[PDB]
Amino acid sequence: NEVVADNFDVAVGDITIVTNRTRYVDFTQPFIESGLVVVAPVKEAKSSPW
Amino acid sequence: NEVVADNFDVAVGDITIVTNRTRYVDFTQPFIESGLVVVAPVKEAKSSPW
Ligand SMILES: *[C@@H]1O[C@H](CO)[C@@H](O[C@@H]2O[C@H](CO)[C@@H](O)[C@H](O)[C@H]2NC(C)=O)[C@H](O)[C@H]1NC(C)=O
Ligand SMILES: *[C@@H]1O[C@H](CO)[C@@H](O[C@@H]2O[C@H](CO)[C@@H](O)[C@H](O)[C@H]2NC(C)=O)[C@H](O)[C@H]1NC(C)=O
Repeated sequence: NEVVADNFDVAVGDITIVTNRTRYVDFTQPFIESGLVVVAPVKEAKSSPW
Repeated sequence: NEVVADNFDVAVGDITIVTNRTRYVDFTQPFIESGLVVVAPVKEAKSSPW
């Protein structure tokens, strides 16, 4: 939202292509690929005596 | 592609917002929600004395 309001002519970094982000600025092609994954602690597979 | 090359001023239909399509044209707000699902045959688990 600063790039739209002319404060920074280009934001370089971890900026991730979302749909309303592509409306207001105009990205390049992606230079790395990312997706949301879920990390969670590893645990046992067995339940109760039930 | 026939809106970028200005043969049509507006494509009204079932056009789905993808992150190239938001890049080359402008969309409205999403008036209906959609997502890719996987349809498949149901489980027909039999039950008989056979
Ligand atoms: C998608 O991104 C746009 C761009 O920032 C968001 O629109 C802005 O929303 C803030 C809310 O405080 C306000 O400054 C304005 O309504 C918008 N800024 C503009 C037009 O410069 C929009 O809210 C985002 N969508 C969602 C669902 O969060
Ligand atoms: C991304 O979307 C665009 C639009 O369909 C495609 O990129 C180019 O778009 C121009 C329109 O001005 C066409 O003339 C080019 O032929 C398109 N490039 C190619 C290689 O066909 C592009 O097809 C889309 N990206 C992907 C991966 O399909």
